[PDB]
Amino acid sequence: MASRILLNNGAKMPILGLGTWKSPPGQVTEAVKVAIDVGYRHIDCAHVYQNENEVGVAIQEKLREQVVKREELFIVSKLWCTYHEKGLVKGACQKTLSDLKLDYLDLYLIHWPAGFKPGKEFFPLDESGNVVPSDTNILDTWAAMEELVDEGLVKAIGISNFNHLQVEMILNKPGLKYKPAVNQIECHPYLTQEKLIQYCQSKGIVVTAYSPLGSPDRPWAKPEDPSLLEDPRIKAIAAKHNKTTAQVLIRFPMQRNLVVIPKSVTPERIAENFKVFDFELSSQDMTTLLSYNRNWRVCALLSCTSHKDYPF
Ligand SMILES: NC(=O)c1ccc[n+]([C@@H]2O[C@H](COP(=O)([O-])OP(=O)(O)OC[C@H]3O[C@@H](n4cnc5c(N)ncnc54)[C@H](OP(=O)(O)O)[C@@H]3O)[C@@H](O)[C@H]2O)c1
Ligand SMILES: O=C(O)COc1cc(F)ccc1C(=S)NCc1ccc(Br)cc1F
Ligand SMILES: [Br-]
Repeated sequence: MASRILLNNGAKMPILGLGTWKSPPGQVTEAVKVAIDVGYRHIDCAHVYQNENEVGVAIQEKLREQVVKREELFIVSKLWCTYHEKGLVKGACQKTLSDLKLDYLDLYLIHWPAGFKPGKEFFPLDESGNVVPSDTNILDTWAAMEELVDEGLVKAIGISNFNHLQVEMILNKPGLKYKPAVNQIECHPYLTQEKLIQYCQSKGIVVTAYSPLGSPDRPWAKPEDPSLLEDPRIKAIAAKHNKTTAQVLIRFPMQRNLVVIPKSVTPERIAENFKVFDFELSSQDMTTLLSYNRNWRVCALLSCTSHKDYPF
């Protein structure tokens, strides 16, 4: 299967990337170095993950060592919710660029549709625990994203955690200059996203699947929660193909024409997770995995559920 998918900006995006949310700052530099050494060419980043400087050390070292050329890498980051103001977007992007040791991003996403009050805190709260919104709307933030393309800071722009109506709002924007290239959403066998994926794909927007392994290290995991990696039905499909469960869970979205961004800081798993281009799930395997949908969402947040633009 081809390693890259064509975006609606004319550029090609590697269908497998390395996730970096929760990667400790003392481990992520080696994780990214190992990833690039074993073939990864796409890294998924965000300012809110608080480790872009350390990711950037790795990227810069591999560029300096001439392991890879900058043109061969596809580096993604995301505009955090407290920077959805016209006068803050460029600086937010520039801080990410500075930390990553880059002079452009391949793709910059609106991380969540909701804007929050600017300030030091990533989740500004009122005295009763509700997030404090910004009155900025997704259309004006999109215009600010378009400026970044026109200034040369980013090659593509996109969205993340946008629901169908929010994607449609962007597409219907008066005076729209650049369509979103990507919508990055949670997607795995327990949250299969058929409806949103078909909408986005019908509009030429590429979907990236986050938390493809079910984010077992998410900080709010509970003992009793469902576990993709331990699901005996998925293990059985893996065994039949002489692959690991994680490898099946990565190949699944690839065959749906999705990009997928599994996270690891374990060198052996980084390498294992990349070994997914030499086997095929059958149609029956694919439909069987789709059948496990339970609308189980790992990435959600109670404090933000009253924001006007909360997506879920
Ligand atoms: N746009 C957004 O709002 C958003 C939200 C969530 C995630 N994301 C992006 O998507 C990435 C991936 O999602 P995620 O981090 O939530 O979770 P994930 O990739 O579904 O799962 C990561 C977990 O799986 C473990 N793991 C990785 N490979 C494994 C393997 N081969 N066998 C067993 N366990 C394995 C990792 O352990 P070790 O690291 O200990 O090896 C880690 O605990 C994030 O890192 C981030 O880049 C974006
Ligand atoms: O967001 C990530 O990439 C991964 O998750 C996070 C990663 C971080 F570094 C910090 C917080 C989150 C949380 S708690 N994210 C959920 C979340 C945030 C904002 C809104 Br609007 C809704 C929502 F559900
Ligand atoms: Br949100």
